[PDB]
Amino acid sequence: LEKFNLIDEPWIPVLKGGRVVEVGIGEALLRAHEFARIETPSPLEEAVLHRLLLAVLHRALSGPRCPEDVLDWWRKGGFPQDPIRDYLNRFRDRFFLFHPEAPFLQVADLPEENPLPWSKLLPELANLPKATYAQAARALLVHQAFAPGGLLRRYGVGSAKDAPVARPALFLPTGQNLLETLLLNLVPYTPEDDAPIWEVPPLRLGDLEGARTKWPLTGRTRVYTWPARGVRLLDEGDGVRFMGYGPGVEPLEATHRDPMVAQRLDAKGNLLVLRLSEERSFWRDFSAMLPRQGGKVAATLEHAENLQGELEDEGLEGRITLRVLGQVSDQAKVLDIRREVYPLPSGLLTPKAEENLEKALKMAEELGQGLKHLAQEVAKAVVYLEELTKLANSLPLERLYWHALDGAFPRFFARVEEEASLDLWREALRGAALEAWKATRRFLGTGARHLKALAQGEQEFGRLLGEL
Repeated sequence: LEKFNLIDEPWIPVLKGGRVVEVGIGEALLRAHEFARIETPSPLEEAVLHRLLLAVLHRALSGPRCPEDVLDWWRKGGFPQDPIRDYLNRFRDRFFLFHPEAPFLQVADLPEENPLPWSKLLPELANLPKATYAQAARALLVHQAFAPGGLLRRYGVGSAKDAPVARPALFLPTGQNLLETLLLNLVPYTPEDDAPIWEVPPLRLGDLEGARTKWPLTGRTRVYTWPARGVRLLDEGDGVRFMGYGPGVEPLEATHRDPMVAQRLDAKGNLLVLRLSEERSFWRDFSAMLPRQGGKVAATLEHAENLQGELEDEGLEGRITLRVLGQVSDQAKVLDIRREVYPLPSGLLTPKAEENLEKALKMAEELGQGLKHLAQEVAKAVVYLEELTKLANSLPLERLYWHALDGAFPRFFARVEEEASLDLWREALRGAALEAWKATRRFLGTGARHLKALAQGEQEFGRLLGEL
């Protein structure tokens, strides 16, 4: 009845001594330094597991109030243990996956009748097995953070809203062990006016039907642990197949921006979240998220960058990277789920580095626009408005330019501080363009009808390279 406490049971997959083991929240926190990282094939799982741990840390430590505190914990090789133990002991009865009164992130009195398969908790890209408790716990957490809005038609609610991070790309700086990673994401915090889901009374069906409960979407840990859907996992005895399901605390608009989320301006000066895109390389938005461009850097990245500087002034230099986690989405559809890894350059947020990044990205965009135009002129020379489309799209020119730069970007990015770095980039731009046009020649060189386009294109491509 009372079963499977997330503080003590193995459900969090972490890499330890080269193998994947599963731990509970207590061990993950108190012994963070022992694990290389949270290790899962799912980038959504990785994102939410860190956000849950961070929620717990922020509340248990009532901070960190200052970056200096994070540095201390870095130096000591661990978090304060007693505050964490005390907090976990106080809220332990709220961390049972199954519970007659307060099951974790669930609604105790959702009816068991006419349930949905637990598979609904999982992303559907573009019979039914029994989940273990650990897998149901993880699927629950993912669903509460990433469920896209859409049709619901249950308990008086026609359609549900987006869970809090359904859309944006999440910035997760990463260190050499789980302790470092948590520290790199522990942005200075004060507890006032915030509370995670387990610090407030359990939700009941009567509060959720017709969407009666509406909360402003604010408060760091309230947002990290947002109850986006009503869920009640049903215990088969040693696993889960089905769940009660309904709304949904309604998100009300607020000024709060999630620490892992970055923003940019659109052409009209509206602020939009950075978002993973189906075909557009993500790093292409890295200069637009900068304030100098009207954008906003993710707080985790601002904090990690600052921490990285302070560790440098102490000779405590460590190996720090940037993971980007999120969904590629389209309304109620989840097209894809992605994990991206980038270096996290030491001086990234200085004026010179920012200046270099701005230029590097601008060159790459101008050339890519020249290439796109070239591809359009080739297609037209060859050839109904449907015919052109397939043709230009089928040409390997733009795809290969950008694909080549995806490989070149990390090398440049790691050196964004150095003046020399633009030159490396220009070299990479040249090779990317040359490599991509070579491949288009190869394509154009096989048909007699392709030859006019080819002669014209080679000349235009010559123009483009010159200006570089």
